[PDB]
This record gives sequence, C-alpha cells and structure tokens, in this order.
Amino acid sequence: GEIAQAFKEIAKAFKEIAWAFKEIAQAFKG
Amino acid sequence: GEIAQAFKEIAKAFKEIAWAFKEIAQAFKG
Amino acid sequence: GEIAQAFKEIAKAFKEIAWAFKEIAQAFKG
Amino acid sequence: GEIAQAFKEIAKAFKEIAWAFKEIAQAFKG
Amino acid sequence: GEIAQAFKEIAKAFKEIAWAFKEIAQAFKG
Amino acid sequence: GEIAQAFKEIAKAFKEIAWAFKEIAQAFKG
Repeated sequence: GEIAQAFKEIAKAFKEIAWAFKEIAQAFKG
Repeated sequence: GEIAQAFKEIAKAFKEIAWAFKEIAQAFKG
Repeated sequence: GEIAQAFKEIAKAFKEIAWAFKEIAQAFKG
Repeated sequence: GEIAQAFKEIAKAFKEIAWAFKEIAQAFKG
Repeated sequence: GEIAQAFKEIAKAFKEIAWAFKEIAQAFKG
Repeated sequence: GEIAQAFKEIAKAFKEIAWAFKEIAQAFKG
C-alpha cells in the first residue's frame, strides 16, 4: 500500500534525523 | 485516495528534513 | 472526512518545517 | 486519532527547534 | 497499539528537545 | 509488525537525544 510505504520512508527519515541530532550534540559537548 | 496522497506528501517533506539535518550536522564537522 | 483533513494539515505543517530547515542549512554556509 | 495528534505535536516541536536553530546560526554571524 | 504508543513517546521527547533548543538560543542571545 | 518495531527504536533514540540536549542546555548557564 502507498500508506505503508510512506510510513517506511518516514521511519527511515526519523532515524537519519536522530543520527544528525546525536552528531550535533557531540559537537556541542566536545 | 486523498489520505494516501497526504501521506506521500508527509513522506516527501520528511526526506527533505532529513537531508537538511545531515547538511547541518556536516557543517558542525567543518 | 476529518481523518483525511487531519493528515492534509500535517502535510502542510511538515512542508513548512522542510522550508525552515532548508533555510537553516543555507545559513550555516555563511 | 492518536497518531495524527502525535504528528501535530511533533510538528509544533520541530517548528520551535527550527526557530532556535535560526537564532543560533544568526548569532554565529553577528 | 504499539505504533500509537511509540508515536506518543516520540512526541514527548520532541517537546523536551524543543525546550532545550529554546534555552540554547537564549544563551546565544545573552 | 516490523513498522511498529522501527518506531519503537525511534522512540528510544529520541529519548536519548532529549537527555543529551538537557545536559547541553544546562551547560550553557554555567
């Protein structure tokens, strides 16, 4: 289904956003 | 229908947010 | 109905967010 | 329902994070 | 009910991330 | 299913992020 595919893409983007947030936090902490 | 179309547009925006986040994280690495 | 309308409004909100973070990614170039 | 409500709350928080990112990037340039 | 629960937890965390970014932006303004 | 598991993982990652930026925000005060 198109909706199921969109959810998969949204999950993948959330994980990429999470990883970028963690890199930014490391930049401020260091 | 219209619900599937809205989810495709949500997914598109999420992909663009994830890309921007990766760009921002890369700027904090120089 | 209003289920469709809710996801349509979510699509608009995240398009606004995508615009915002594209501008932030550009602002870090300067 | 509950998923749409959570998307809306996430969108509102993203917008506040975007505004703060803008002020931070602007600070780095004067 | 798992996906709705996960979305509620994501929304909770985003509210807290937003609070922190607003504090950080205020620090850069003073 | 799998998509529920993906969002459960995302929830755990963003709670870690909220924790990280709580510390960063309070470090910007002294």
